[PDB]
Amino acid sequence: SVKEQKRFGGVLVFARGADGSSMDPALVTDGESYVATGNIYDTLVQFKYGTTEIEPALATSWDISPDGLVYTFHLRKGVYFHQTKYWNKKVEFSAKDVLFSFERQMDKAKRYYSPGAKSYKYWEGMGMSHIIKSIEALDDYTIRFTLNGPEAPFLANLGMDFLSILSKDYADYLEQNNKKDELAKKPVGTGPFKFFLWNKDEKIILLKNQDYWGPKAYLDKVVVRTIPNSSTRALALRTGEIMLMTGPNLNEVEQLEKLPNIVVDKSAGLLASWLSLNTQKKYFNNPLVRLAINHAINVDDYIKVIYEGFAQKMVNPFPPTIWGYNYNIKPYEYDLKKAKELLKQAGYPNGFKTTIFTTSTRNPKGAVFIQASLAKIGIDVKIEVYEWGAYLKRTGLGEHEMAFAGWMADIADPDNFLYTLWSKQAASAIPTQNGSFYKSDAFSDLLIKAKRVSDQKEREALYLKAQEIIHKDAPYVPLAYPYSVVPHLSKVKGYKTTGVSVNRFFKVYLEK
Repeated sequence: SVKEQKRFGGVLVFARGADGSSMDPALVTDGESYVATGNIYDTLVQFKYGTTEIEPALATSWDISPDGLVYTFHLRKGVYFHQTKYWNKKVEFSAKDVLFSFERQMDKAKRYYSPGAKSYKYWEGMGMSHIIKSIEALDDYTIRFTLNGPEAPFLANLGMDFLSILSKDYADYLEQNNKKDELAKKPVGTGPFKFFLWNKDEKIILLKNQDYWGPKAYLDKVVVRTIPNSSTRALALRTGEIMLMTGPNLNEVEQLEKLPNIVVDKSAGLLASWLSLNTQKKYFNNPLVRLAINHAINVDDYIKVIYEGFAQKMVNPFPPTIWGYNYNIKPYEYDLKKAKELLKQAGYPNGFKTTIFTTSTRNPKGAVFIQASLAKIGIDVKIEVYEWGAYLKRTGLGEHEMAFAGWMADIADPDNFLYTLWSKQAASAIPTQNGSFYKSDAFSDLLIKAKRVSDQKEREALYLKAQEIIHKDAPYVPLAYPYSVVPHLSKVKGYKTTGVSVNRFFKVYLEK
């Protein structure tokens, strides 16, 4: 089409607050890392851009047995892995690449990487080795999974970044050359962009993959810049040095949208932000302490200060844009007298000392707010600040007492929040994504039941009850569902703040 034709061509400069931590998405868990990897790699199934709807990707079709136990994927033929300066061989994707990508996580003998700090964090956290009984290549274009029990989220799981398809040929080549760590530095995928360069804490350059199997990307190039100061990042938008950015300072949004040629996209979001309380440590292992802390933080005021109103008060662990949200639970009320009383009841009538971890790129106001709110009940909070990679590492290891935490949905399913972040299974993995180390059998057993039936109303009933239990136990302080707020130049079209995996750039174009 002629109007379609006019979409093609150009360079997009995207800016964000913290660099990625790997080019192997199975080794990391964070959105910043997935900005690059989500454009480089495909999965068996994918999410239609702007949505939470499953559509075909490296599998063209699939069949699922009616007991939920067997999933057979028919693989797309004639898909090739990228060619770059570091990988020049042209190799067709096949079933062995699925086996490599999954089996390396499932079987410790096939881990690939040397013993060391690298960990398959999502795989471990989610208990994927409990879920999957076997994976078989029935021929070079057919993969069959057999499960130990029905798993309602499994199909959507297969669209997640950690289950990206890497190249076995490339991995074998690096192994022969004693360069296995390069699998996570110089990546090879099938997606609509290919890797060109990664300068740590500065920029990543992606180029269009002209051989992509799907609808070709519009853009020729994407520069993913790291500009840690959010005011500096907005100034770079205002000068046109960058074109699209995440993470604005929310007190600058009103100024930006007034300006020539700037649009600020806003939608409700699939995000949650909270305070982790390390329930295995002193003080925070006492529910009454937890509750006191919950009643001592005025979340309505926090939303005004920190978010300038661009958020909704958090009640349940996941946002109301996902089905199964319990609208019957009442948030805990701001009530200083009650908070102080709770602390007296717990045996801490003169409070205590503790520490909160925060990141360097968050607004510094947030930690200061929590410190000020908790000093009102005699809790003396020391603030420790870490850059993002360090923060992810130290909180993954349980170093914190309190820490800010956040999650963007990977899939539109309560399991992706409640089980991945709050289950016993998730707490058992080290490093962990269950930053509160919340261990409740009653809560976790309901989540397990809710995997084993597929009907949505049946699962909803179980998830409603689960939300009651975690509310009662208060292993955290819920803060906000932040709105997704993305300033960009008016000429940048096609980006969507809605759905999951939002930082895929294949549909973005520059208006001409």
